[PDB]
Amino acid sequence: RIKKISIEGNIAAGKSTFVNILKQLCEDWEVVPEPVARWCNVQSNGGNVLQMMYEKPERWSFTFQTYACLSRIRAQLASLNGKLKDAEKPVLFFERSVYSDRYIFASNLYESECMNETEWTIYQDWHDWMNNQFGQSLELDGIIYLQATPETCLHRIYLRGRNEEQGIPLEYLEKLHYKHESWLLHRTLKTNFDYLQEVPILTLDVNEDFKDKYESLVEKVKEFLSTL
Amino acid sequence: RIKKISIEGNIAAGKSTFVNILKQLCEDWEVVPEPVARWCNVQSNGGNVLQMMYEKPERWSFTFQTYACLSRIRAQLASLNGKLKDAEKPVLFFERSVYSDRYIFASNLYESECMNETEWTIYQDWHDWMNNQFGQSLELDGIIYLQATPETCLHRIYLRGRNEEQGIPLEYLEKLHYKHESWLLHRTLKTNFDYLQEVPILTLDVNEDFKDKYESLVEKVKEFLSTL
Ligand SMILES: O=c1ccn([C@@H]2O[C@H](COP(=O)(O)OP(=O)(O)O)[C@@H](O)[C@H]2O)c(=O)[nH]1
Ligand SMILES: O=c1ccn([C@@H]2O[C@H](COP(=O)(O)OP(=O)(O)O)[C@@H](O)[C@H]2O)c(=O)[nH]1
Ligand SMILES: Nc1ncnc2c1ncn2[C@H]1C[C@H](O)[C@@H](COP(=O)(O)O)O1
Ligand SMILES: Nc1ncnc2c1ncn2[C@H]1C[C@H](O)[C@@H](COP(=O)(O)O)O1
Ligand SMILES: [Mg+2]
Ligand SMILES: [Mg+2]
Repeated sequence: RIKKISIEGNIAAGKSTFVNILKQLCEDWEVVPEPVARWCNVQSNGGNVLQMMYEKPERWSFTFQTYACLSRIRAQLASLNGKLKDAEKPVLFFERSVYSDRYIFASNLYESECMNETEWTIYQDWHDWMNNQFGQSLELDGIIYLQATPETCLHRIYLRGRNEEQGIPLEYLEKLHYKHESWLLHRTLKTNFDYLQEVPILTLDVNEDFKDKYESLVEKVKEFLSTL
Repeated sequence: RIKKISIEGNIAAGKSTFVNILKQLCEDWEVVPEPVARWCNVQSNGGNVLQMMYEKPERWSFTFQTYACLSRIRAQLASLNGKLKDAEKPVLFFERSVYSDRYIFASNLYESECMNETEWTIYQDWHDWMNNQFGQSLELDGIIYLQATPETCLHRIYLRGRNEEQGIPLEYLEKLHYKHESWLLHRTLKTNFDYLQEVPILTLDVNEDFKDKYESLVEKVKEFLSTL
């Protein structure tokens, strides 16, 4: 029914900022923000599991990573039943997908030895079965990679200001950067979701500053969306 | 269209042993064993998360408890599509239910301070949403409580021999015992699944030794099943 485009990018790269500009350029375009809000206040003041991961990764990576992906699957499946389901030409933009959760972050945490074998095995096993029960619904129809130097991201991470991610070193932002390049740019990163190989991928260089000048980016999106 | 009976009990109380006797008393009765096998070898050589929980509970309780319940939901939903779905009067016996996972074990681990607030909150939140997406399918039609002194269980735990659970002290078996008594016997334990209040519950005293003498128990089950 509804066309589901995913907005991939690094940390503080600028998805939200970007999609918010898109969101108000048509009432047939609804966004599904990353449930970061709830990751910072686990509830049904509760605990801030995002911070726990940052403070002691070798201990909370699993928990966080699991919770983070679930919360997303829900949030997205949820939006699929919004009043958007009625309009003529609907488009639902996702702030990051279950794919980048597992293949970019979880994956990298594992490689960073922050998830023992068992944790990574369980994580994958779960992640697989998860997208096999609600897969159909969330399959993407396109992906928009907001590319940006890990330097820029490190900078924007500071401009944003979330106190949890203020300790993030460039090394980290870098490792995640390559993970994106490898998957969405060079397409050398293999997943376990065959259909992802035949998915359109628009790559925009958001290193500049689209707060003001963004006319360009926008046109390339209308462009890209037509071809779907 | 299949009647789902749950066989509740303590550790090494005798569900398996018992249900195996039931299993071969009619070809319209299929069992769904606890996926313990896989808990002892994640991705079937891997890791043994059951043991991890026992060695360092304050660290692996969450992971284990989460995995254990998921693995069950799958295992059970899976069996609901077996060739049993065809026979005339079908009955599917579950070795423990998602209810006892959360309300007996997870719950007790939390109270034993083996799950910090955050872990317990996330665990519940997840568990709730889980039985709200696949609830319908797994609702029980009856429960059979195999009652037995924590002493007997401690003994049978030794007869069985799983090296992971050889360190279990009576105190533990005891705590879990009361949790069962409170829920299935005195019914004073409140859950978050309204329908469980109106569920038939047969209680059998398996403290003796049904390996041989079990004619009795069996009749009480045929009896109980008729009333459903
Ligand atoms: O051209 C730009 C684009 C973004 N930002 C900053 O990017 C931050 C938001 O980063 P964001 O949360 O959008 O990263 P995301 O959550 O989308 O991945 C905002 O505070 C903006 O100040 C900026 O200063 N100039
Ligand atoms: O009357 C009995 C019933 C059972 N068992 C022992 O119980 C063990 C199995 O315990 P079980 O695995 O059935 O506990 P469950 O997994 O059903 O909760 C077997 O090795 C039997 O030797 C026994 O000795 N006498
Ligand atoms: N999948 C996953 N695993 C681990 N940590 C994550 C994940 N997604 C987001 N985050 C965390 C890490 C960053 O501090 C922040 C980025 O939010 P963002 O909107 O992406 O800039 O949230
Ligand atoms: N829900 C749950 N939480 C934690 N540990 C569990 C759970 N279920 C089984 N087990 C473990 C604990 C015992 O050593 C054994 C009991 O298997 P059994 O067939 O139950 O006698 O398996
Ligand atoms: Mg955001
Ligand atoms: Mg058993």
